[PDB]
Amino acid sequence: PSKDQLNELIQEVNQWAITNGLSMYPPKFEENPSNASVSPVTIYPTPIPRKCFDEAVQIQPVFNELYARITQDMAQPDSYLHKTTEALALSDSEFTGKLWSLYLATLKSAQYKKQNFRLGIFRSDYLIDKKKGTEQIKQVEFNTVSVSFAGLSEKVDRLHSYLNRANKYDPKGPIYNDQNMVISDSGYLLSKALAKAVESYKSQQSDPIVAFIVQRNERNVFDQKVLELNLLEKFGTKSVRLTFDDVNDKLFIDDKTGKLFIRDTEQEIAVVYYRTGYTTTDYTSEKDWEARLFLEKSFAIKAPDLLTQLSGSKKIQQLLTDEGVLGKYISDAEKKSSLLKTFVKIYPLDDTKLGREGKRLALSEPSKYVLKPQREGGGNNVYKENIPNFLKGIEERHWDAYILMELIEPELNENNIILRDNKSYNEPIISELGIYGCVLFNDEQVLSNEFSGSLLRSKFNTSNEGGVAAGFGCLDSIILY
Amino acid sequence: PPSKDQLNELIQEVNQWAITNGLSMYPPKFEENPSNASVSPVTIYPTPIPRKCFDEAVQIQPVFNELYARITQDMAQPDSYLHKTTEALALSDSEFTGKLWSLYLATLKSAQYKKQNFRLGIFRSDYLIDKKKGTEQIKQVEFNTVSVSFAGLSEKVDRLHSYLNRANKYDPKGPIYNDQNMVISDSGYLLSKALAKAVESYKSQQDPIVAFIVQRNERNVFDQKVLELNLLEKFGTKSVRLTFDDVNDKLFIDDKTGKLFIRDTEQEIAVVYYRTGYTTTDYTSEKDWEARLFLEKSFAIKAPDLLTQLSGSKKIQQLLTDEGVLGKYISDAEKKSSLLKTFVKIYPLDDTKLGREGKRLALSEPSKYVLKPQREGNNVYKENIPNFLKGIEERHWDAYILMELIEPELNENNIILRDNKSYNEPIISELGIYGCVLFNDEQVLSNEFSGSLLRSKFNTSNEGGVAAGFGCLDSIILY
Ligand SMILES: Nc1ncnc2c1ncn2[C@@H]1O[C@H](COP(=O)(O)OP(=O)(O)NP(=O)(O)O)[C@@H](O)[C@H]1O
Ligand SMILES: Nc1ncnc2c1ncn2[C@@H]1O[C@H](COP(=O)(O)OP(=O)(O)NP(=O)(O)O)[C@@H](O)[C@H]1O
Ligand SMILES: N[C@@H](CCC(=O)N[C@@H](CS)C(=O)O)C(=O)O
Ligand SMILES: N[C@@H](CCC(=O)N[C@@H](CS)C(=O)O)C(=O)O
Ligand SMILES: [Mg+2]
Ligand SMILES: [Mg+2]
Ligand SMILES: [Mg+2]
Ligand SMILES: [Mg+2]
Repeated sequence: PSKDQLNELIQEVNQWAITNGLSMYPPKFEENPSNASVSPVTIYPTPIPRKCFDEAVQIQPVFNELYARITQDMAQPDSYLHKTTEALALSDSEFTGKLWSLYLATLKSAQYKKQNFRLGIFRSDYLIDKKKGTEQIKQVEFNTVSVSFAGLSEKVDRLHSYLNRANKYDPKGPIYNDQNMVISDSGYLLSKALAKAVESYKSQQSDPIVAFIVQRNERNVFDQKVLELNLLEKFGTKSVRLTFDDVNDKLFIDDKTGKLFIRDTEQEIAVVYYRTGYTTTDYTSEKDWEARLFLEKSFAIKAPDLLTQLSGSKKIQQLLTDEGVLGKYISDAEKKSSLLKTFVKIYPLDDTKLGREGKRLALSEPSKYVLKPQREGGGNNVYKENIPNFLKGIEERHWDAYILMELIEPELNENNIILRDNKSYNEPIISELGIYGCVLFNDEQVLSNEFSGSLLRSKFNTSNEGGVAAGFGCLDSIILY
Repeated sequence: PPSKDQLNELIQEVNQWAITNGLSMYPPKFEENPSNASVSPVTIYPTPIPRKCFDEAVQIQPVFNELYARITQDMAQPDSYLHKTTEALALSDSEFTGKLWSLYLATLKSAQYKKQNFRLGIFRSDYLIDKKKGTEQIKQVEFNTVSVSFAGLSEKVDRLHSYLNRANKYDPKGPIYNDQNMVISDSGYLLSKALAKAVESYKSQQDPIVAFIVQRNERNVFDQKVLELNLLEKFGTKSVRLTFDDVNDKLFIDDKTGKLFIRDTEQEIAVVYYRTGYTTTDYTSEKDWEARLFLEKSFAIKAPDLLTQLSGSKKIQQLLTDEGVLGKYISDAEKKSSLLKTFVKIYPLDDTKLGREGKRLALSEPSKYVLKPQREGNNVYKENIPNFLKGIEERHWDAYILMELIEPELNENNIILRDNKSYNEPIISELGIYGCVLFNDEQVLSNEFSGSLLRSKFNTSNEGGVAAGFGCLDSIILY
């Protein structure tokens, strides 16, 4: 775009975004939460092959079923996966081990029937791998807890649709075919899933609510608000926002039924939906771990419960790459095949046959991999030629704290513009396709399993006047081709 | 009354719902970073308004629309009292009215194309609920004929309060209000529908757009955006935002047809909708006055055009209080009576008989009035009136009107929220009713009620300062 065209387009974006709540709190918003900023976004949609997008959408229920079955297997105290997971958890005592200890505590006898239905609100993330001309969605990871952006996704998609249909991209007319402009309904669909869990809770017995368990001073609250509003306006269901402090201070469990209530209001909580509790810093003291256990012991349906959260571990992602292991959870030949083609090679770094080969590859051909820690979210992946130096810096026995993953090689989009805090950036971006999926299941049955929308997160990483390794992520949208 | 904790939670509920829904405004100096905005100043709860009063205000709007459409049509005629009255006002206020009048005269010159005679009045009638000796009656503060605000944010504050009620935020145990009594304005949609109607009239005379003429660095952009989005999503009509600089730099008129176009895009403008040009500071140089004349001479339908804007003067408001004058525009006895019931006494301060009566009253019983400058925060109230008048030459008192003071009851049970701070102060609430009327030199083609608004404000001397206070958007609970 010209200089003047870009500036007018930027103000069109800020204006539409603010009018529609496509927003996020800035750092230190605590000082004045009556103000918010436009969420970081691209100005144009990013091209994604229609074949790739359709494949991602179609396989989501298969992934939902797979992770539900894995969770169910983990839920059997006498199973091999239960032992396997305990072993992995004990290796990460500061986080995974604490989650595991809470889970063991839920196995103790209760005076009431326990809640066995759980809701998995998931997101499968992909990079479109391009090797020797073959284009194939490849899974980066599978998210099983507190997945973000279902609400803002709907809004960035509608922002770009608007700019196209309202002749803002070009005053003479649309520059895109609206039939190729993806418009996610992920906000509505996640709310529908939460309502489904409420339906399940009621069927086991009243105007129960959904308790949103949130991070203290959460900056991404407007993304979450879309779900709170949809639950009320579309599903007539109320909700509350509770931090771990609020859980400890305001909730109680009825000893005879296990039902969860807000003390001074008598509101009954049907579903505990987590938007916090996925990284060590989310638990600021032993009291927060106690709060999580309290919620997990109650009769409310958790979204997700402890085991479902634990099923999304990098170790399990690695394990599933073995066709024999996969087949213990998905026996359908075609589903199994469909799943395997979205996987790249992933190796453990332990003393097993596979682990020894991973160690050999990590040192001999590091350029082809990314070393990823089993404890998630720390932003500590180690790439390519940097791998040997990192590994040599720690005892070989501790290499098991990581997995070695084949590097996915997507094409970069060189024709988009990123907007953040009224500043634009013309840099090449990598785009990660997210597909939401929600599955309601218990110890053995699966009651609802659906595709729940899409997301496209893009980011750039460059060294320029903005700094070395400058760059950040933003919400993008999809134009199919 | 909310406890500290309950109020603090309710305040965050409001901030969160407001930001998520665009119930927002730019703060001062937002120009430094327009990617950031604040929650609009709003009340936490709705304010009680008698159902009878609300219904009366809604039902009378089309009558006021017709009245001002007729006044505007009369003003076009050289021999009418109004035409003449306006001329005098153009001398008294040559810096503003005088300049608008001169532009109007300039539009009377011949053109080589057929001129556009349809105009769209997007009005708002504002009321205070007078309470004198147990007599409850809506009384008109003023009638606004140009660039009326808040139709978009009105919808949102009404929906904010409805949500707080239905989502058990006002009370965790259930709703505290009957939803049947909670007014939910559709003024954003209805103003957009009126603009679409003007577009329809423009097309009937031949994919044109609506040009929003806006103030440079407008802080109330989100209120306007509601209309832009509705025009597109509900009426498939595009629009652009243009300051007077943009009008001068980017638009041209086809000499043969008078049609208005954006130069390099070829977009055709069907309607010129003003959200600026109502006060002297909106015209920063002669170039802005020229930009206004350029738009007015074009074939686009103006909302409002020059004469329609001029019809909403305080002088005309004063003249209409005489039944004989009103009767020149409204012949229906019942419509006439309904209008008169909403008027308080209003006097000139010139040397006409009524004016000399006004002067007597202003000095003998000032406590019953408010002195208002004819040019549109300069009102002078009650006992402060004599001192103010004594300070200016009597011959210039004609620059004001003397209006009976409306005395509403204050709502002492609401909380005002702005920039995260709450204020628990009594407020006065002014009911606004929007109305849109499409008309030409003689016919009135569409005339509708277009929604509601409730603006509240407080004024106190306390820890926040002397005469501290500001206005905010409120909502209505009927009873
Ligand atoms: N195999 C891969 N090939 C190429 N890039 C990758 C690969 N794996 C991860 N990445 C990049 O690294 C980012 C973070 O890796 P990811 O597995 O999502 O991390 P995390 O530790 O799980 N944290 P979080 O996303 O916050 O839960 C991704 O979004 C990608 O940009
Ligand atoms: N007759 C009255 N009785 C009581 N209060 C009044 C009266 N007239 C005006 N006011 C108050 O004064 C405010 C401003 O007066 P108003 O006539 O609305 O102003 P203005 O000069 O037309 N400008 P604007 O509203 O910015 O276009 C009103 O909203 C009222 O609060
Ligand atoms: N707590 C935040 C952020 C949660 C988060 O980090 N989610 C990651 C991991 S699942 C995502 O990629 O969505 C929220 O609720 O939006
Ligand atoms: N320029 C601003 C403000 C216009 C304005 O001041 N409107 C007054 C006078 S009509 C109102 O009371 O609505 C906007 O367009 O929102
Ligand atoms: Mg990730
Ligand atoms: Mg992760
Ligand atoms: Mg006013
Ligand atoms: Mg006025």
